[PDB]
Amino acid sequence: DVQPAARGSIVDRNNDRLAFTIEARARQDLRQYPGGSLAANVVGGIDWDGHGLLGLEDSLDAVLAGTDGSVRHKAVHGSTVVLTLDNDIQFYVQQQVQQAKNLSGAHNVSAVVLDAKTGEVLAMANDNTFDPSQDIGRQGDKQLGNPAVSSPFEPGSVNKIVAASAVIEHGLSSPDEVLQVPGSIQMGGVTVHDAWEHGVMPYTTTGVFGKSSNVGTLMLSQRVGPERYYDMLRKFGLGQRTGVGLPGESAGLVPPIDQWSGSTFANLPIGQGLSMTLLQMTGMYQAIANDGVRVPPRIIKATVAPDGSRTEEPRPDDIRVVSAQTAQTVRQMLRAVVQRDPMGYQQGTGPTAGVPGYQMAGKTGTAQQINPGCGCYFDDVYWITFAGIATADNPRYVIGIMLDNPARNSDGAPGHSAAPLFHNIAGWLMQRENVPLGPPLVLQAT
Ligand SMILES: [Co+2]
Ligand SMILES: [Co+2]
Ligand code: NA
Repeated sequence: DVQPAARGSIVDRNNDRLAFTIEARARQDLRQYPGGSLAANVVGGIDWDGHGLLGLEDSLDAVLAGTDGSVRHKAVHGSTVVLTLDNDIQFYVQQQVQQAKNLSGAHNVSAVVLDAKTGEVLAMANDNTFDPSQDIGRQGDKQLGNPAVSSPFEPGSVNKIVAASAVIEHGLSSPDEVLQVPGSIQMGGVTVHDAWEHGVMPYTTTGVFGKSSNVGTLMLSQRVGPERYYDMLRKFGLGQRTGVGLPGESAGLVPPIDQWSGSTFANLPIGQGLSMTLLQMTGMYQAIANDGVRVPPRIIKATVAPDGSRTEEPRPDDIRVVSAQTAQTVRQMLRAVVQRDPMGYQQGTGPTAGVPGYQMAGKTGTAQQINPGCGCYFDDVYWITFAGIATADNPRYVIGIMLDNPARNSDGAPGHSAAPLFHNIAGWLMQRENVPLGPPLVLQAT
């Protein structure tokens, strides 16, 4: 005689159930997904035999399924898995991601919300998420996986956090240094232009990152040098799996410095020639949010044994990327990206991401995609990103967004920006916790 182990549940950080089993009959255990598609990218689905088919149902199947007993060997019932997700935040973010996808016309949209201090994954969502309460064979038109961890992209100008962090950390510039930024330069044998044409502009270091000057980024990166720049790429976790605890995580791709060509250093600081996942991208800004200490993100908070005893997941080791002073200085600078100016001069690239009364800080991203037919960049196909911190003066949440080639803003207005989706999510996070509420920053001197 077999005594079957009962499958454990999957719950969010507050024990709100995402997946649980009810007993029924044809002896038939039926998996329940009360939220339908809610976080199904993470949770996954069940197979005909009641074991996991994909997602965490599959990757944690041994934990969740337990071991059948016999009569004597006692049945070891499945343990319950406690995720770091907050279902309230997941539900709002997942809805907003879907409508940002409909409104922008992007091929796909994804977003990640991390706790600023611990790096725990509070929300991880993509558009078009499948429904694990329905048979997977009817859902070829749905997203069955978890692109936020599986599908890397070239960061483009969201990668400029690395250059900014390195020039401040090594004492090579300051936010208010007045620079002289030509409209193009030749570097490493190639020519780099700014996304707008201009003669020599007196951007401050703040303005180089606030206006996203490719040329200004590269001039500053020349002060850093290849070795210190590459070292900082690695400290930020790029090119390495985070170990978040989800199946199918990609490591991204960073060319090691001993394989660089003459043009590599002219490309990497502006986010071309390397790739990262949305989670890695968001993890970078968490380092700066956490006063320079990167905590690799985790989605498994704890497991609860059948006797009800809870064991917390072990916290990952810290990585000191920059000093606390550097991190605080970088957060303040990135406030310029969301700064509005009717006269244009002191406006960053993402003013719609700002939330009045809060010190929102972040960075817009644009990156050309690669044309499969030529092995060369598309002229007009982009990954659009936004990464930000709520808030600069008191980091609580880190939010990362990617839009795959939108035709409009995330809210449907003309343009291509992901900044309004950050506005919606960050502002909602502030209001729902009743977070309580200087002079304008100088991006462009005389
Ligand atoms: Co356009
Ligand atoms: Co608003
Ligand atoms: Na990477």
